[PDB]
Amino acid sequence: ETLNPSARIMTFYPTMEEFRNFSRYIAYIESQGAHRAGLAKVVPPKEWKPRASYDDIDDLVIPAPIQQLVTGQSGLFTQYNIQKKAMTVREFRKIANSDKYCTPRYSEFEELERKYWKNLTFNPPIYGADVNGTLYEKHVDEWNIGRLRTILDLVEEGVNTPYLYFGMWKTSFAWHTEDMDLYSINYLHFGEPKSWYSVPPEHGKRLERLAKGFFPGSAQSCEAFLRHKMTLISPLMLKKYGIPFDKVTQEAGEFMITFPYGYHAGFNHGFNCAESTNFATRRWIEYGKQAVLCSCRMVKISMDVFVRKFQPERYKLWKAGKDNTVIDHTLPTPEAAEFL
Ligand SMILES: [Cl-]
Ligand SMILES: [Zn+2]
Ligand SMILES: [Zn+2]
Repeated sequence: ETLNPSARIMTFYPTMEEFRNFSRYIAYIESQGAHRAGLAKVVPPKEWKPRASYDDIDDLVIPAPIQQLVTGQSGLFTQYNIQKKAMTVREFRKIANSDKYCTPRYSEFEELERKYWKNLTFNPPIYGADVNGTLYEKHVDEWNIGRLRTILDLVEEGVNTPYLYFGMWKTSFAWHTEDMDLYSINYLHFGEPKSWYSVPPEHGKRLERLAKGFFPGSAQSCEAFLRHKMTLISPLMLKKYGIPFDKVTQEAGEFMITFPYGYHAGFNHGFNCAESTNFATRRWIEYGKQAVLCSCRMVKISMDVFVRKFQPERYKLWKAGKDNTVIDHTLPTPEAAEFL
């Protein structure tokens, strides 16, 4: 496709008028080829804020903080989670900003990225991950992660509910695509940046083949082992084996969109808070039908409801096992037609 052939991460700056319709805007960014990178950044208008202040969240409970223990060498690592007892944002912030766990001194991102890949196996940090909740005020109607109102609402597992992530320096998310190969939206509420790596959906099978070659025991035990979210592969290792990828830094007040079958990984620069959920478009339905799921082991959605409503003509063929549709990763969502 002639739209974003380079498959690079695109950044969008919608106006207040453009921003109001979430689904229409996702269709627009696809028309521009954003989905080819597997990840896109959306900077909201300056006037828009999801909450007036974050000064009242000190006693918010993180029910399951996880100590992230990383094992490995030469750019290949396995991350093990150790669940710790519940803690408040106040206690978490104290640990995150402490001498033991704070961000190192650095000039450029390249320097901090080097410190991360050099030290990720030392001094395990605590990630205040998967907190059920939202930091959005009730009246916020634009890009409200708690209520995006996409076709995924036809489901109601709990993949439509928002989650909070309290990060600290060196906390990481391993290589993975979304459950059922869905889209995701991530908003960084406040704090230090979050760095991301992405592999374009058209090259995802190459990452999987690499990952299978490196962890053959894990591959034998589960076809979809990358869904366990424990595998960390450095950009140098990707470059060495010709896996195309891109990187981007998300700063406080910016949105990241992940696209169906877009593999992503990354880390937190320091104390911060992000809000995340999954969503869908008509384009996702085929990805949902073809997704390879964790067999050992997990989030599974019955596609029946989506095929009946959006592909009635293919329902009989698909239930009989005769729907041999091949996904073209470069094609935009049908809703994008108005922009094409
Ligand atoms: Cl705070
Ligand atoms: Zn994700
Ligand atoms: Zn598994």
